[PDB]
Amino acid sequence: VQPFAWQVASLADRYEESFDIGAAVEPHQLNGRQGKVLKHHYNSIVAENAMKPISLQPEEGVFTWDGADAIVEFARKNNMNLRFHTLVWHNQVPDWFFLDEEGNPMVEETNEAKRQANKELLLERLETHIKTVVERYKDDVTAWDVVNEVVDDGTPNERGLRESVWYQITGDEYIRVAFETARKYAGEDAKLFINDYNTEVTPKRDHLYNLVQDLLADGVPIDGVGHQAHIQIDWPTIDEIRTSMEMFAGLGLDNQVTELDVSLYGWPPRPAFPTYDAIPQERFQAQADRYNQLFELYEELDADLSSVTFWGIADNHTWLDDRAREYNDGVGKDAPFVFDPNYRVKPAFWRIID
Ligand SMILES: [Mg+2]
Ligand code: NA
Repeated sequence: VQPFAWQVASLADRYEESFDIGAAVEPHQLNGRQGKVLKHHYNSIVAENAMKPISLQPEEGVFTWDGADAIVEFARKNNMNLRFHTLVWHNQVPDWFFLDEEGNPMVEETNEAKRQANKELLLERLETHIKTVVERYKDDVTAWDVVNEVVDDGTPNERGLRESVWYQITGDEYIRVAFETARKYAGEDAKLFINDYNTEVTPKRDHLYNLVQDLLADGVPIDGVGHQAHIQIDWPTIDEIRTSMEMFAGLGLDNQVTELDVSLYGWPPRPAFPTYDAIPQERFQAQADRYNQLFELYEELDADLSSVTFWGIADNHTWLDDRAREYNDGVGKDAPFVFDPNYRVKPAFWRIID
């Protein structure tokens, strides 16, 4: 039986010369056993859901700040840094954004002059949203996910841009405007990130690289790349992760690991173990080895890596469970962290604290 997280060495203290150690949180997790773990180990947090666009402006002019504010207050109370996730995404984003003045979806418009008017209207809505949120949180936020997941996994166009509703209506302009507007209101010292998953694998990595270089060439203010790092035990390789970070560092950009979890399964995540107890020890040991290697790499690259955030706290709450259940007939349990569901340490904890 392993000791509780609050009886072992602080991970934030361990990594204080190298990078922040962060966790994704929900407002209901800032008390009790999760609050205890968070205060002991982490010096950074991010909102899992409460700061996404639909969570902040669910209808036009109506802002819902309470969940977000609760997360900011916790960060402030405990001297934590704060990532803002996220100003722009194609999911968890309110429908009203993309309706024209008559109330119909902008993608349905065919008349060229009305499409141009719709584009202008959407970019204006984007600016007001960004302005309002940034004005509220600029003094608390230490890194912004300005845009999230705007690069595609395939090659639908030559630039590899995701053809979401944002792209369909504005092309790449929404990305430009998001960074320009964030810089404008948050000030020159705000750290502006483009965040994405599979930043380690081609062709996506190269599309992202090319995007960043294009935008930099046009003077668009991008300070860093967010590597979601939703990874597996054997995939991606240590070298693929290294090469990605080194590429972006080479452009003068900061790297952050933003949503790290180490799944016990492949993609798709099957076969999955039906419960936490059914998970065999080898999986935790294999995961410990993986975590060791990751964090040695992270330390090696610490001149170009400022923060490492896990997409959760302990194994009792992870979006990876939803995924497991989805490909295993409604039953499955993943275990991605260094703390187990009872907040006791796992083998991976020892292997990254040493
Ligand atoms: Mg180690
Ligand atoms: Na660093």
